Amino acid sequence: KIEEGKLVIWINGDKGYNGLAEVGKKFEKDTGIKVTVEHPDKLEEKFPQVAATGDGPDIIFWAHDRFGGYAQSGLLAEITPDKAFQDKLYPFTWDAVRYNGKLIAYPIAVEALSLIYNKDLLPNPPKTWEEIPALDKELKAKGKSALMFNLQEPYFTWPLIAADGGYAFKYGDIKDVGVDNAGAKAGLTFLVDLIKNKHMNADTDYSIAEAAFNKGETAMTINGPWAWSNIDTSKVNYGVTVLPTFKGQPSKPFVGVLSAGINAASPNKELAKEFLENYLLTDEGLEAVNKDKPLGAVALKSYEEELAKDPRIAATAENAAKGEIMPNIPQMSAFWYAVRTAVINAASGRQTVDEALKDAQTRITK
Ligand SMILES: OC[C@H]1O[C@H](O[C@H]2[C@H](O)[C@@H](O)[C@@H](O)O[C@@H]2CO)[C@H](O)[C@@H](O)[C@@H]1O
Ligand SMILES: [Zn+2]
Repeated sequence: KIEEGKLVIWINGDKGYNGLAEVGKKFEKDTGIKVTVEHPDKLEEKFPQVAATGDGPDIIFWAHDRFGGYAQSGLLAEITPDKAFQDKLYPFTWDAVRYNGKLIAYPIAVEALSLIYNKDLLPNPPKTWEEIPALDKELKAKGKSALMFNLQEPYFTWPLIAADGGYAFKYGDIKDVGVDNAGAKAGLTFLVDLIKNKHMNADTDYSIAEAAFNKGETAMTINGPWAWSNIDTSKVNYGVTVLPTFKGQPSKPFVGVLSAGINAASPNKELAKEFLENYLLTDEGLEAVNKDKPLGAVALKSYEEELAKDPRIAATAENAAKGEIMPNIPQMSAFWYAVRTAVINAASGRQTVDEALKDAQTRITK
């Protein structure tokens, strides 16, 4: 079971878990309460597994879309922030972590994907998806490829799929699923054509794409704020801008609010509330993590009005506006699992675009 008199936190491997472990150090120095940060694999799936038996971390971090499912399963404790405290964050951030009338988590940062490009290789990144193939051809003269990004996680391909009309649950309505409509078919087909014509490889994942771009072999990649620090290290002269358009329509990334929830079975809920409100959700707490791995547009009114002036952050916000905040309903997990399978199947050749999205639609509704 969950150890008392201590705090165990789970945050994803691509986040600043050191910047966090640091915030924990202060907490410990100030309370004698040790704080352990971990980033297990598939934690979004492992958490509900162990929390269901009363185990798991005291605090779990993840985009808000997975929390509705957790709250539904009674795995999250209700959080008690002062009306004053919840006045420090934007009303839209709180709505993200609100399920059936209850606030089930603490909003941390707003995440949206952006087009990241190499300024030296491409002083002027493309505005449309359509011109990328030609650009890839011309970049051969420099021994480079045009674009590389994670094709294994639907989160990354969804912006293109939803550009021409694809959608999950229309503004949260589970009876309205659009993963297999015309827009979705157009988007995915473009991606598969890019692969068939050798402009991209279906096997490209997060690691390969990040190395390819950071090692300066590819002129562009698609990723969130957490990827910037590593690029900074690479010394690549990069820029962050708006995602390309498809069929004239802007890419629509699914926007996620990194959030921290408290395990319903935790005997340390008091220590967790303290840590999160007075040690993390401050202007300095977020900074400590932001410096490790950028968070993006934070939920904290005070800090976001500070940032947002950052070019990269402003671009993040721009893309977020053209996209959509993610549902938080329990059904989101089935949606992702279905689209994940469909994108990999269509991209690998296992299935045609039509068959892939059809099956995805079925996995979701039937
Ligand atoms: O790909 C499906 C996946 O998308 C989102 O996960 C994001 C996460 O929100 C980001 O913070 C970052 O870590 O990249 C992840 C993609 O690998 C959804 O939040 C998640 O539920 C979904 O399974
Ligand atoms: Zn071509």
